[PDB]
Amino acid sequence: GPGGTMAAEEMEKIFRDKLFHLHQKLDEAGKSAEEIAKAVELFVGLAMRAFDYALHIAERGKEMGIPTLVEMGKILFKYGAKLAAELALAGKSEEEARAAMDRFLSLSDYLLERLLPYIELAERMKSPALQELVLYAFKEGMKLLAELILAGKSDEEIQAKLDAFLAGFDVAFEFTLDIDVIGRELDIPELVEFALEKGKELVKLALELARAGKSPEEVKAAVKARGEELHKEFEKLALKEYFKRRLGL
Amino acid sequence: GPGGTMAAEEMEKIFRDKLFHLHQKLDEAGKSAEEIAKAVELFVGLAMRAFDYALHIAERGKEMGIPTLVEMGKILFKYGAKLAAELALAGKSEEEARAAMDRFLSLSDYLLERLLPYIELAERMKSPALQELVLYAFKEGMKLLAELILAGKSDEEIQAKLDAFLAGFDVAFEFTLDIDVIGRELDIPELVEFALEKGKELVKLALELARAGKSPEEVKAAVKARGEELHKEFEKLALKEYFKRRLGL
Ligand SMILES: [Zn+2]
Ligand SMILES: [Zn+2]
Ligand SMILES: [Zn+2]
Ligand SMILES: [Zn+2]
Repeated sequence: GPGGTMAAEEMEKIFRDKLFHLHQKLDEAGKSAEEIAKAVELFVGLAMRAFDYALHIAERGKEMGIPTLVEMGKILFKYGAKLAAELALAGKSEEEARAAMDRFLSLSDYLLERLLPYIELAERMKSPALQELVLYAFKEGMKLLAELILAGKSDEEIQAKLDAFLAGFDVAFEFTLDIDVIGRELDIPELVEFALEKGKELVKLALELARAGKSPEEVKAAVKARGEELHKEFEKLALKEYFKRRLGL
Repeated sequence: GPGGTMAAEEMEKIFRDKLFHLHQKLDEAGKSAEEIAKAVELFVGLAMRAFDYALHIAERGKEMGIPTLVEMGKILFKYGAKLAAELALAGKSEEEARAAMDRFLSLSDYLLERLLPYIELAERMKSPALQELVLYAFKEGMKLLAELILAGKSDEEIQAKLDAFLAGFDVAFEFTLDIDVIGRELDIPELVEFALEKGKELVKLALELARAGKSPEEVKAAVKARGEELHKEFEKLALKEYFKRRLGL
């Protein structure tokens, strides 16, 4: 639109894109005109609520000193619009779609509350890598939450899976922070890149374990083992880069 | 004249115009004074009945919340006055002209009852394009009905033709609604204009097929094929407009 916010324009673009591709999918599926109209109106109804909630999150982030909350609200709206598109495409009635959207928003708030301290710690140390890791973890959690809500699961199983995912993310965050501090102090960008990449890998492993139904302890143990292997790789890379710098290479 | 209502003034103007041009046509044809007088009185007698019928229909529409019924009553009066003018020009006696006017009024009521649910559905979705489509369909139906009544056809062939025309109009309405919903939700007026234009084209095709004497199934099939072609054209236009909007063009 002509007059809006820097975060509202991106969400409007996402909404238009999702609406266009939802119409494309409905046309491909070969539905009647009234069914297409019902699906479009249902999608607009759900996406309006998702837009309101994400805009509230982004505004709350803008009021305080956390630029990460704006990006995380954008991620939330993207995945809420995605969930709304699948809800409209599946032919769910209005009541079930509204209930599913409410549960999705509540569980996204749960993940928000659990992830805020990591954002504060990352922004205290001025580490872009840690902020990117938190963004990636939120994105993966949103993916898992949307898939679980689509599959029709209870609010307790989803919370347990989120708890296991956060248990894994704690270890991933510790690994990334440990590598990134020494990478920034020694002035070697390769170490920071390695930290970010291997932290993303650890977050992916934690999410995959959480989806499989493992308890938080199992996720913690497996992520710790993978982090130990990646730490050996980091030791090798750090030695190589340090001796590249030391010899003038 | 003075006073009256908003809808009766336009009907009075139509009546005066038709009377004036009927007198011009009678003078051009070179008829005797008594023949001109009898044609004029016959036309006035038929047009008064048409005026009363259309005024009722318009009043019934105004009492409810359907502005479309007023416009369709005006359309009915216009074509009833046209039929009366042709009947007076042909020199038919009062009995045959009165019977023909009666049959025309009954068949216009038949078409009105068949078209009412589409008006209700269009008003429920608040779609000006669908209301315009219904108005156009009623206008074409009145044209065909006047032509058939002038041609001297029974009250069975006319009903069969009307059913075929309505069978085509169902597909035309579905196509127009399908395009119009997505055009309105994405806020692209070109899509709504395309919907209206191609729905009018489909209605014209359905009327042409009904005039030729085809069964409703053949009309349905042909209108469906033409709608598929127009749907491919709509897909092209929608992609072009969406990429114009997305790129800021
Ligand atoms: Zn709000
Ligand atoms: Zn370390
Ligand atoms: Zn009367
Ligand atoms: Zn379509």
